Amino acid sequence: TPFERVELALDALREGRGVMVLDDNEGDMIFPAETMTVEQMALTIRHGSGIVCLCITEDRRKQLDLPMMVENNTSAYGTGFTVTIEAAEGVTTGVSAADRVTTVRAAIKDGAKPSDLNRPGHVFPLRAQAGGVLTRGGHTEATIDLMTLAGFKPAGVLCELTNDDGTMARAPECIAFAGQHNMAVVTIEDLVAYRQAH
Amino acid sequence: FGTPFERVELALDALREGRGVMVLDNEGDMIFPAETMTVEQMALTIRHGSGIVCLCITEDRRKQLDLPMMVENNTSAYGTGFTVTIEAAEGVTTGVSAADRVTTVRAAIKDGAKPSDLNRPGHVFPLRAQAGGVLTRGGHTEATIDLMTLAGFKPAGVLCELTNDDGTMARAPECIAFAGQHNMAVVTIEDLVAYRQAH
Repeated sequence: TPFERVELALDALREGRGVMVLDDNEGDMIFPAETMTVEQMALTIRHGSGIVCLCITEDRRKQLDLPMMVENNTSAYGTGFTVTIEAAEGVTTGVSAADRVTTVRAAIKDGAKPSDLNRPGHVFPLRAQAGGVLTRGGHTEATIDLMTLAGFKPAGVLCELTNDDGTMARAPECIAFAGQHNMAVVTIEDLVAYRQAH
Repeated sequence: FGTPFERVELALDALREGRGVMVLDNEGDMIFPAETMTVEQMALTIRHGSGIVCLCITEDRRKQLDLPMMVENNTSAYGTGFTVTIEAAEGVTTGVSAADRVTTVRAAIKDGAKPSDLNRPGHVFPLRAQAGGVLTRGGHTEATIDLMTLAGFKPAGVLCELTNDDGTMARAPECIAFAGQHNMAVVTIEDLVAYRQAH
């Protein structure tokens, strides 16, 4: 059931596993920002678009002082990238799985201040829409709600799953793949239903 | 091994034959003529790259498209110089597929491209090359630009860092092994700097 699938995912997150979030033809591996490992970051760079985003809230955004990249968002989904980031220390080129994580941990770390970060960089922040999947049915909000439900900071890492031939992964592939990495599979509809109820 | 000048010219050939170049200075960047790059190639660079696939351009292509610099005060360790990211305003879907990235790229360079040809933000990341090239700034950005203009191309080229699968950045021997396995010409920014100084 929707509710079963949602709660089963919330578990996965707490056990520090990944979730494969789907909707409508693209699946996003996502992780708690707080728990994610280099090995996991490597995995997402290895099979992701390599465009690895850090979903955050408008308040974490204000806290770090990250302006929205564009004043007038014209992308097909109003995707909502802010200004990109690099950990102001602990990193080198900022591209290694090791470095991306480090950048990420600097962003979430309790009481992170803007000087903790360098702009631009190789981690790409996504501001979640206030209201979550009920305001906006996107992987961005989906990622945020799962984290806050799981009881985490409202910050989580995400990435599209890519076939090696370069095509975006379809559900059966996202599913095959989630299965092969102890990742809980869920859908934004499931999450919307779950939330509507509660 | 040969010479700086030999290596440089040998690369300029690779580019015209529509092959790739492995540019080193440590971190190696696969790069391609923006104009000639194929989805298969884009796939290859997403499959072994950081996945962060950039489109090096000139300040004039930047003005033409009306892309502001992402940050007003660049504080990155290398002043890397990203502008506002992009998506092809048509022909694409989610903009992430190798197919889609290319399409975004072709829209950007296409003769007489106007800003309305593009959507911001998106999944291709423009890099504005510093006026003066590798002689002003010794970066993969300018290295990419000079090679394209030397090869006789538009001053626009696609680039990406080579990543080991374990998630570590590729070192030279790897970049070399790899370039070798894809008919890619290997060159270094020093070689290019030397080449330019002469001419």
